[PDB]
Amino acid sequence: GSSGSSGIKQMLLDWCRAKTRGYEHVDIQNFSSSWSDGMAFCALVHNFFPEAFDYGQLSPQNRRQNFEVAFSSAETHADCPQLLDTEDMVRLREPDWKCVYTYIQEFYRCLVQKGLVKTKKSSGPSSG
Repeated sequence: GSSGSSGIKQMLLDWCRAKTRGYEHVDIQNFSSSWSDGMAFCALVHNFFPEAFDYGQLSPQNRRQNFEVAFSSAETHADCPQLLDTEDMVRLREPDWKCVYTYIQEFYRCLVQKGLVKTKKSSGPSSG
């Protein structure tokens, strides 16, 4: 049927939910429009560091606040690099998945070191 045995693009989507489980007015299904509202990003973060910023405090109407806050809240103690362009994200009817995906992969790098995500070591062949 389809090619590619494994796919990071999958574990990424399935993961986000695991951390965004329960969150109201939220549902991660794809990096197409699921992150066009703004709340999405925030939620995912709030989960890790809720005290860092208030979730229910933000609003869905705010296209920037949701984004910015979501970004800053991280840089706080996660000092994560801001790749996405909130400014461009706003005007853009939908957040280019090609980009959103990058962030998720990036942040997942800071968390691991932060001590939030406990990844495993799968001893296998050399892929590099």
